[PDB]
Amino acid sequence: QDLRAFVHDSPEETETTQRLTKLLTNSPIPTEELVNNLPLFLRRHQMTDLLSMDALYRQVLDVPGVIMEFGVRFGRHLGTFAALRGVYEPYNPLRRIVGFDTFTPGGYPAYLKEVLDAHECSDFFGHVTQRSVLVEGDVRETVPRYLAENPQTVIALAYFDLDLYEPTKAVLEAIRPYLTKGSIVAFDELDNPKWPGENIAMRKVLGLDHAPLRLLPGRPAPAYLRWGD
Amino acid sequence: QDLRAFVHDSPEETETTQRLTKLLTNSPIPTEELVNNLPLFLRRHQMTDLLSMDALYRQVLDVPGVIMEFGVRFGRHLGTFAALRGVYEPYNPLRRIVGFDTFTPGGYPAYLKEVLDAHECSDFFGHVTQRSVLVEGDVRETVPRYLAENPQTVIALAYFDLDLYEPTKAVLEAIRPYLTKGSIVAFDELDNPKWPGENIAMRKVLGLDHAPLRLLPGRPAPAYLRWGD
Amino acid sequence: QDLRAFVHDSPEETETTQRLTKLLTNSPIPTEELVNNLPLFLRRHQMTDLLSMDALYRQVLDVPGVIMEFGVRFGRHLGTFAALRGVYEPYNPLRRIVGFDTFTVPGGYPAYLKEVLDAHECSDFFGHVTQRSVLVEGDVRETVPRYLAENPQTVIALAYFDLDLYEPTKAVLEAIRPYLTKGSIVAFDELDNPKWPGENIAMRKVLGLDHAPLRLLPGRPAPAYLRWGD
Amino acid sequence: QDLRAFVHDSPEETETTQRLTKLLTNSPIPTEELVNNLPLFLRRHQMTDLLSMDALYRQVLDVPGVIMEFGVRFGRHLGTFAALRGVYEPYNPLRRIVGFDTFTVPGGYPAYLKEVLDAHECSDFFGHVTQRSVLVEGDVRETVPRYLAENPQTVIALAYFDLDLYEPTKAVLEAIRPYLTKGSIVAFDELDNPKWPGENIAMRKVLGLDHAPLRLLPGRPAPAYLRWGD
Amino acid sequence: QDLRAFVHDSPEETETTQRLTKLLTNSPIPTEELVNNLPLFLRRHQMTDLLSMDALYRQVLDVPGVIMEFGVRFGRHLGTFAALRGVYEPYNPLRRIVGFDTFTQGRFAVPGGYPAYLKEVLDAHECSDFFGHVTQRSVLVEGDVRETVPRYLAENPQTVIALAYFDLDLYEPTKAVLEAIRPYLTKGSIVAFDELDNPKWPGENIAMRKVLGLDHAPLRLLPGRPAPAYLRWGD
Amino acid sequence: QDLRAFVHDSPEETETTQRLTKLLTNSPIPTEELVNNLPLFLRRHQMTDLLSMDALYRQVLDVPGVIMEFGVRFGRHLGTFAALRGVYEPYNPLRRIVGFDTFTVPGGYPAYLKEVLDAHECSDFFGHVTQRSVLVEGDVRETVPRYLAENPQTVIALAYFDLDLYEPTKAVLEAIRPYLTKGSIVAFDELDNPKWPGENIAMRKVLGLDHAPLRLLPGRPAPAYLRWGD
Amino acid sequence: QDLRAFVHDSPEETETTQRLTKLLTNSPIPTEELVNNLPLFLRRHQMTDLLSMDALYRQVLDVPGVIMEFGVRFGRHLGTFAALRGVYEPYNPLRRIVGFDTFTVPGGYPAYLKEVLDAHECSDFFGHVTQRSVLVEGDVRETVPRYLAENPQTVIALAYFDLDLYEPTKAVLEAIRPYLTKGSIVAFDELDNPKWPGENIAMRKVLGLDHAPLRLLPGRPAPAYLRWGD
Repeated sequence: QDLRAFVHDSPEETETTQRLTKLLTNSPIPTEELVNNLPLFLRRHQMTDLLSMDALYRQVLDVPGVIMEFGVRFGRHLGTFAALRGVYEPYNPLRRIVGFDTFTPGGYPAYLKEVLDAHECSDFFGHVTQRSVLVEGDVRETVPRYLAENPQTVIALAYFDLDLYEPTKAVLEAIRPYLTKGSIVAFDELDNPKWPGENIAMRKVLGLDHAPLRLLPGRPAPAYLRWGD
Repeated sequence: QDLRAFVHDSPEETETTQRLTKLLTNSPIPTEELVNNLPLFLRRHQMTDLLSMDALYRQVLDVPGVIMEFGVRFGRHLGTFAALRGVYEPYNPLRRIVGFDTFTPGGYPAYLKEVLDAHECSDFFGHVTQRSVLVEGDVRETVPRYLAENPQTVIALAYFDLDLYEPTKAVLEAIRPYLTKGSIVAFDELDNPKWPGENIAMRKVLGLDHAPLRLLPGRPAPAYLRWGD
Repeated sequence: QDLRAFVHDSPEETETTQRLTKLLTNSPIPTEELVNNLPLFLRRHQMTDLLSMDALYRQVLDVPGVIMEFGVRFGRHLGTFAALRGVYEPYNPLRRIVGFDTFTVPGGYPAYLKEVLDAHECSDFFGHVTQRSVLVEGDVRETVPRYLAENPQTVIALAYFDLDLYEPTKAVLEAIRPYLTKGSIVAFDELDNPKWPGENIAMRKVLGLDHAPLRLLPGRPAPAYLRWGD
Repeated sequence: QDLRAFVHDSPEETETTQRLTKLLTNSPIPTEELVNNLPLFLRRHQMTDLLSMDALYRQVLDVPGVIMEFGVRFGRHLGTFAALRGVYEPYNPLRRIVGFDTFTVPGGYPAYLKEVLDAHECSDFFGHVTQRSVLVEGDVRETVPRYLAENPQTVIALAYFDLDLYEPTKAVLEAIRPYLTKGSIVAFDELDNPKWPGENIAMRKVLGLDHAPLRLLPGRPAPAYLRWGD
Repeated sequence: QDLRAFVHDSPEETETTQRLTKLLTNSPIPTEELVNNLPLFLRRHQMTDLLSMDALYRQVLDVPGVIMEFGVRFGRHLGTFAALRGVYEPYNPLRRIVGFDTFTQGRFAVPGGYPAYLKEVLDAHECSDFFGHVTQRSVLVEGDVRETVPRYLAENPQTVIALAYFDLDLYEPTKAVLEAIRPYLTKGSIVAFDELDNPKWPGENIAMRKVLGLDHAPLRLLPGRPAPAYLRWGD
Repeated sequence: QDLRAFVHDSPEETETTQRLTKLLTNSPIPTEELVNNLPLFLRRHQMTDLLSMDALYRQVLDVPGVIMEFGVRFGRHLGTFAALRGVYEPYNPLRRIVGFDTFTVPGGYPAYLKEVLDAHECSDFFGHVTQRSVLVEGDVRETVPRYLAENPQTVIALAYFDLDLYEPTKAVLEAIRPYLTKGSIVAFDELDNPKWPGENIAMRKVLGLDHAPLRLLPGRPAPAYLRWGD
Repeated sequence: QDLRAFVHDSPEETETTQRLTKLLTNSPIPTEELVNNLPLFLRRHQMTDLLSMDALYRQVLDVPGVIMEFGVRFGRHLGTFAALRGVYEPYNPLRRIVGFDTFTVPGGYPAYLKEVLDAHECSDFFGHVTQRSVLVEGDVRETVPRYLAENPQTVIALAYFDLDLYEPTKAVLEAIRPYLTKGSIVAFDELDNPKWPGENIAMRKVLGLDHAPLRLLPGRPAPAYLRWGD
């Protein structure tokens, strides 16, 4: 197997990343102004991800329910969604953001919860708790349990970043009764040769023509569908 | 004069900013992954600014010419534009980004140029130089000089953050022959009680009904117009 | 359980509400002019409810039939619908407004609410036609089927659910279904609210959440509403 | 039963109607010019009905077939359709207008109504083609199936139901179905009216209220109409 | 059989083709500049084919997956797709281009056969792609599609097919490939045919009617052009 | 001056160009089939120019008149226009293509280019009409006014500027203006290019950059084009 | 001068025309059915002209006034307009068709052409109103101003120019201008044709080519037409 046939960073993309890291860590900007200048260090590749999450969020502003991410890494998308919920939905305390991951750095979920709490403390409904929830464990156990604990659930946006067949299949099967027509289901690596399990699960549970799978033009991921279309 | 009648941060907005600063500077994320997770620390207020710059940029993707910012602070908008030019215009080496400021930390323009060079080194046209330019000095001298040196100039997007009457007036007068119908002219504080000089200049040079001034809904700034409309 | 995870008023929202109450009841406006100035006392949160009911009504102006609310509280929505019917439908005497509740509020509250609705109706263009507002007291599991049996002409243009609980919500969904047309609106006051999961459980039991497209009016957590047949 | 809960004329609507009757029948307008000034005497309520029939007709200008009215009263809609066919379709001799009624009106009323329709048709571009207006006298349960058997070329573009009762509405809905296309309009004069529930009972029996989207013309309680196949 | 009832070149079309060939190979343009002036030699008929492929590509820019061509001739469409992928998708390394064919100077046989030359062509486009460091973004598969297409899909379970272009002529291969690709299409994928309604090659139509039916989805032309005939899956 | 601030080819773009040149000229494709496979050798950068010329042409299909190019290099755009005219306009013998250049390329290059254009034209539906392609050799400051004086029927649908310099660009803009209609396209190959500022200086002198809306095809630095009168 | 640079028929177009002439004049179709089968003999080129006139007429169906043709040849367009007026406007007796020509055609040709137009009009819905088709014989420089003086009610909805020459085109453009409204169509048969530059010279003299947007119907070299006021 030729590893070069998998997506990987060019030398220039690596150079850009390393330079921006160094300029962030050794910045003459006053430390208390760094979080007012983060776009200085946000290169094309990561800007694109932010714009894509914005695009998905904007498609469910007229859909009830919660946002769920299955596979969260360090929380990039969860921070994005917390900020965007401020931009678009000051008066919606029911738009819960739920992140599922095994999380295996230690004690990282506690840090990430501190980050999400910091966004939430200036929300208009910051007095309502449990608007951001991190669920630690294997999704084959935690997603059914979360849903059993939350029979009020409607899912407006479901973001899949699980990579593997068995967990992707189990979660697709579990979330289906909580979707409405217009709910968005999005995949981080549906058609990526490195991680074929997501496609295999999609074909097993639903079929690739169950609904129209779409790209945001110019961007290889995410692939996303509108339920019922 | 009651200073509370000017826009200022709420205690919660300050708390969010301070918390996110601390979580950025004391982060368990591996240092070389911070620039892959900047949305964790990008609160609503600053996300909104990014989305607004994206919106303005998207309105000039079918307009020739350069992007100019008059008054640049630490360069937040210049970094944003450098990344967005990657997202939208890999094959446009003529979309120069020009920032004008007195810049008065010392040697800061050199740092900011290092930042912009770091984005540019993975651009498709990264071999073409002078696609990002910082012009140091008073805009009443530097903007006419830049234009005299660049008679090829068309201005697609002009962003005003000068605050004061005399420099805003001088730059509006200087850039006018380089605009086309469809060029965007945007103001950071047109209708803000703290900085009335921008409005006074706009009314002197053009008139507030010269073209339709618009907001992005929900956002008090920028105010922007499409030339010729 | 943490009660802070349920929606509740901020201290600032409570303060606004208490202040506006005091200014309404201690007003230098002449008594006979208060009802010409009620927006002085209509705060954001309640203004939003009004605009939402107007948006739902405007979606059924080309749909025949009646408006039903299942769970009416003090009658806020029924008064809204009575005024909007005047705004949009002076010539439609068949747009009946039917409110169902146990009314368990002061005793004799239904008679007061009926007097309020009659006061709107006496200046309607069709104010001489009776029974254009109906309050039905009792358990919706009996009263909604009984109302429909008594009214076989029924078509339902707008059905608004504020019943909270599984059994009543399930029984009413099942009963109203033969009286909906494609384009009828079915709306829910607390479909996705952790405090009252029975509404969702009943919707998933009877129809399923993807039976039709559930929507929000952007920026507002409720109502959630669907257009039948879409 | 409270008869004021059925739609009925206000005193003012009665006054307008009686005054306009007097002014029509005692007019200083020369006799031969009265039929050039009928809008003087066409009040809101009746103008609304005319505008509604025009709206329904305009929706079937690109649909083949005939117009049928089941229950015709004195013929108001048939005259309306005869004139509108002149406005919109001078070159379409296949747009037959067929009215079905028992005519149980003065005696010999159908012959009068036929004289009226012939008077419109004698200035039609295709006035030399006969049987473009047909009055079919009898119980629709017998006459509509017989008409369709005699006319196997039939396509129905617009079907207007004003039969009031369950058994005839059901029988005619069942008989006309094979002659509709997608886009044909089916319209009801009293689908949701408390006075005449049989029309609704029949619609629910034969098709279901959500078989197709039932619509109003906004602001008007009737007709309720659907586009076949939507 | 009257062979004039099959589509063939007019004398004037032949004349144009022969003249432009002469002017291409005997040109005062410096040889190193010819690839900057190819439109001088690209006549209407061939320009039309290029515009048609651009129209099909533009319809799948918001559809995930790969581009496949079944029956590739000298590779005209594969080169077009490689250039167009540059135009529209610099940042999409997952848009693989896969050409299937049996592949069965001027006088010396090419070592490795025509596929070795055509791979050289596609490599030449890819070395200036923004994602030119990711390999296997263009793939040629030699052999009988009845075997090679199922094998390729078995080997590539991540596949989604955004654009499937059929130029196989015959019933049995067209039927087999239609059957194999179906689980990999989404609603909005484009399936296109080079000779669906062509008297010379009825097997393509026979296979379409057998597997799907001509009214499975709406078959369309680009107006004014007899081919391709194409459908949007699920419409 | 830093020559790196002017647009120039990356090493990878040079490599692609050289490789495709070698594969074109050492091809196992039969000689008489090369012109059926030129897209094998048409790289991104040149494909983009073709799609841009097609987009401009498609915007003048409902505009009368001719196509003019001022500065033609080896004739790339003229060949493109000749093929596109076949694609879109088999029945329009009045869509003349006029190329103006000094032709200072090998000597006798205009005769070769004319032979190329004639080869396209001999299979056009109107190939029997002559002078549908015209090459005008000389200084545009004399030749464009002379062409227009000789051709008072002229309407200009598309004017494409690739003259680089101030004086020729200014003279041609001034000359063509009476032959444009609202909707004519005026396009520039290097309006905002630091290497050739005279084009911009001339546009600002004659018309001004806001005389009409200058546009890009998104993602492409050139051409910049305006629709006259907008 | 190279006469092959003017538009002219190909050998194949001549062959089609001559063959269809023979088949029209030696047809086994019964004589009285020939005028029911004329499309058998209506080739592409002439069909295109008919479709163009239909397109221009359809653009003025919501514009008051008359149709004028300046230069009428044997009357092809006048017959086309007479038929299209039947298709689209049975109830508009004010849509006069006026043809201006010197008729310098066989002798007495205008009387023949009038018989043809009367033959269309005798089956028009308003066939009893005379002077709905008018042929005005003479030099347009005299006849058009005289016609307008005799007809101060004139509004011009569509003006079709086929005069070829500068002086008559200029004079008629100047005379008709006060009778156009915004939306009136002005159309030219040879505005950009090298054979007849005088039409363009006149347009540039009186109005300028950018006075309004000149358009083609795509794929057709003529007519070129503008919507007044755009």
